[PDB]
Amino acid sequence: SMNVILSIDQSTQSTKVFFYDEELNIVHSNNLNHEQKCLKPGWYEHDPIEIMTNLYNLMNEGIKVLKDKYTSVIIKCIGITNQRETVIIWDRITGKPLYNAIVWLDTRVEELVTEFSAKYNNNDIQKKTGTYFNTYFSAFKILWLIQNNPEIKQKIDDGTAVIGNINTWLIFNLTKGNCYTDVTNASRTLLMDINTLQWDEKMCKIFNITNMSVLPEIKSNCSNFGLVKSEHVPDYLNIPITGCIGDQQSACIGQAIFDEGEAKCTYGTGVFLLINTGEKVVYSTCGLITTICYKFNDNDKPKYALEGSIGTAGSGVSWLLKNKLIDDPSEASDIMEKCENTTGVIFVPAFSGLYAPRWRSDARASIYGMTFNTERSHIVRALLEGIAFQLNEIVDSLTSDMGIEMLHVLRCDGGMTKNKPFMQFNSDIINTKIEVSKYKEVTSLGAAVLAGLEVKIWDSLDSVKSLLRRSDAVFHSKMDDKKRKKKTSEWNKAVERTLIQL
Amino acid sequence: MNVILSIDQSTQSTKVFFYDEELNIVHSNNLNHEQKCLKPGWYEHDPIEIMTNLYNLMNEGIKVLKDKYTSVIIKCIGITNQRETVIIWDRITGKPLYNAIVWLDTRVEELVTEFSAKYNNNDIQKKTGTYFNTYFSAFKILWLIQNNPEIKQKIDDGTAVIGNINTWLIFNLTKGNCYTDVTNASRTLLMDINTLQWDEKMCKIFNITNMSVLPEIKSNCSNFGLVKSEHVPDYLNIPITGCIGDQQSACIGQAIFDEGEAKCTYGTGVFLLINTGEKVVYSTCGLITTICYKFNDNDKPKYALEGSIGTAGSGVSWLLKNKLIDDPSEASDIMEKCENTTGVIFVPAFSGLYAPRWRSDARASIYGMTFNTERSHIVRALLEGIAFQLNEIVDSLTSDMGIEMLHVLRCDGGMTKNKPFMQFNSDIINTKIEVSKYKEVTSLGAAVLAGLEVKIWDSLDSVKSLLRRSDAVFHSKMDDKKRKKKTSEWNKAVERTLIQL
Repeated sequence: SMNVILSIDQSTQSTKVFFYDEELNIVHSNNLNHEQKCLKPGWYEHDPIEIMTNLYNLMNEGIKVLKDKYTSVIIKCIGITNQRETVIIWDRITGKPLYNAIVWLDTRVEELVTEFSAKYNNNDIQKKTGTYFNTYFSAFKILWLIQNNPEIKQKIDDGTAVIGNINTWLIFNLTKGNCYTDVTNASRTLLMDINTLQWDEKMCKIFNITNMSVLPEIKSNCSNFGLVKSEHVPDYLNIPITGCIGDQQSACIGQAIFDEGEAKCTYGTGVFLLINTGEKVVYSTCGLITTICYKFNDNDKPKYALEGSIGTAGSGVSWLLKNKLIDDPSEASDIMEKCENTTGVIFVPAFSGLYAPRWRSDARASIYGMTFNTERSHIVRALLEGIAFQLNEIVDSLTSDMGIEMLHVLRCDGGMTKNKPFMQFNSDIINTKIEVSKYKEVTSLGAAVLAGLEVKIWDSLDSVKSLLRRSDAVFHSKMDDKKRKKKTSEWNKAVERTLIQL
Repeated sequence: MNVILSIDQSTQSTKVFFYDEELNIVHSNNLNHEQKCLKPGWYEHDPIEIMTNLYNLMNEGIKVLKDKYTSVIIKCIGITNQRETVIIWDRITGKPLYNAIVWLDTRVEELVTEFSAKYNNNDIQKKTGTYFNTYFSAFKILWLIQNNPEIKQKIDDGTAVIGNINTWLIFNLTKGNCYTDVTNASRTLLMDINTLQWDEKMCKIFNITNMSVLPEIKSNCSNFGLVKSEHVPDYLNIPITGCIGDQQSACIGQAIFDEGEAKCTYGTGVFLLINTGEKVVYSTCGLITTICYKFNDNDKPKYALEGSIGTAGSGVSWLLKNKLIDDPSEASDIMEKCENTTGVIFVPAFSGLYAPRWRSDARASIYGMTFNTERSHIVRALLEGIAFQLNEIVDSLTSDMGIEMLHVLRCDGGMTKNKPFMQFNSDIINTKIEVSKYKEVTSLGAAVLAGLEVKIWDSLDSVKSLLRRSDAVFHSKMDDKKRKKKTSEWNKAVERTLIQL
């Protein structure tokens, strides 16, 4: 008889389910991809019903498998984590989406952001929310929906719509109607006051959200999110949803970066570096976003973070695969062993613009330096190198904002962290010691932690921390400052070529 | 069955055509050879592979004809070839001292920069018809001299032969004749464009200390020798009677004989030539002054201005190698199905930019991609890039010729069958395009030269009617505002590619 924690990670490219035992070993896991719809230049959508169907199927297969291995199974609780910013507006009473999800990676609102940015003081927006206007957060997507679909406008006005991130969507469906979010996801909307942790009336007005009742209640990360009641997942009847957090913040909890100054970097569909700033709100002057790291309980002061976001990483590799430049993602290590340099090819991976720290939504993905000798392999390597170069820019902003000369370690996680030549190149270019987590799925691990803590599986966070801090690999820089400066100059000139106004 | 053998030793393959005396193709076949691109900038061919392929093609074709006809007589052989590509070999043994270094090779970029600084570039243009560049033979010869002491020593002692592909073919087929023709000699950077002789000052600049290693320059219709190679026994004592570089051959095959007439061939590269009559025209807009043809020794040559584009078919081949297209065949459907490029621009500068900008520092670059971009958009961008480059050349040509517009551009090549591609071309270059009826006008040109030399026909005037036949005309369907926009978008991309940072 087996107690387990279900951790759902509804990620950008796929939905993942993880069943953890109470020693935080994975006893079953699986995933299903869902369509990445890119209809037009800059558009990026998901089908919200496809996501739910995939979720239900994965939950049902998982309990079946477990009930096959074990004598009885007890699901103690459910934690939810998710791709952030992605937004769905749906009908409250029926649950019917009024439009597809518009994903974080969508950039159709470039024109709107240019328009609004000229009308508002960017420092005032940043003080309120933690960010300048951008194409990335939910708010301009919501605005676009309201401007382009009068049904949406009408139903926000009359309070018959719900505006939600993916976490809100999942909980609403599982619970048959609860409307909740958590402070980490709310901080990704451009609608929350970053200091007070409440929906901000002024921001709502800017974005034409005329009836704030359509917004879900903002909860702490460990909370009573409700009981599963969906008839699609009958074995899960009355199992409580007890933790909820945005994916990249989830990875902070899974990496145990709980002390001020500790930093992690997750390599996934995008790459996301967060540093814990303790209870102090730190506002960047270098292109980083101020966000909520976590707030476990209602009476806790939140821990804050500075975040550097990169949009093209795994999403780039996926693009390469679709367009036949790579036969399979698994090859990327072998490609980097065999292909020792790119023969000066540079790939500025800007398919959805540049995010942190330059924030140029007018950037597009660009390849430079090719000759007849250039092969697929070199193009693939150059895209991977471009991840590292972008991360280096982020690290430079972070050290400036933090008033430090270096990070002592960067804790890293993700599939790509198993690719030794890639991680070595990252360590070389960012000039930072990198410690790779033992767990790669640290996102799902953080959600299982929060859910378990909420139902007292363990007494305290302190009983799980030594477990969490485990590492299996370390990288140090092996690259000369001469060589590094030369490579970073090459990158910098290719970014200039990509950005110059002509 | 009396036939003319026309050999087209092209960049990517070797083709043989047997023509009857009415210029009908009775048999043809081809074989590819390796495009060796070992390092960035490097582009080589195996000279022995080319010869082996040609002998197999010749032997198979005469087997086919003698299976089909009761008696076969090969009246004569014409040779045409990829230009600029150079091979240095031992005179006695015929052994190559190094691979062919192809016209597309750009390893000499640093030397060209050095020499362009040291010498007066207008003087080089006045002498030879071109500025220093990575394209013509001479820098490649100089690189071999500087990097291979055996080549240096065999030039100095007069035991090597320095030859373009025509010279190489004729040397092997004849067991030793060392000949070139006027058109190929003009592609070396070593010939005086006015006197049509090897220039001692040029040879000095390129460290060619002994001019005896260079072949005799002949007219295009000439006695190039009799076939003697034991590898092609059935061809024993058949005369080789025409020889011309490929792009010039396409001039003959398109009947571009009058002053101001122009053609454009689409192949591995794209090459526009305009006949300037007996006048030598020096460009101020990046075009090269070349010889169009000189049939007999007595004739004043006909000159041309030429705009050369490196990445065309060579670009398609790269796309194919890198899995961005599954077969070349698909370009048309790609362009039908793909009505625009998602705003993507591909500056196809794998070996730098050739005419009219002549920037050896340029590299192939792709701009404007989003997650919506697909292979097909990138393919179509490369193809659009051909047309944008052609437009720049047409602009240079109308300036140099002192005209407002070309009346018509006669086009040939496999790409010219692709209606959406040709229509894009005609839109962007804003020039009427007339497509030749004949698909291998390069080989036709050599067949005409070879057969004229052995007097198969009364005159060139008898064959001209057949040569002029066209089957399609394109005119621009694009409005000036949309043309100006697109050309502005290309120009900004090129500027991004070229800005010195």
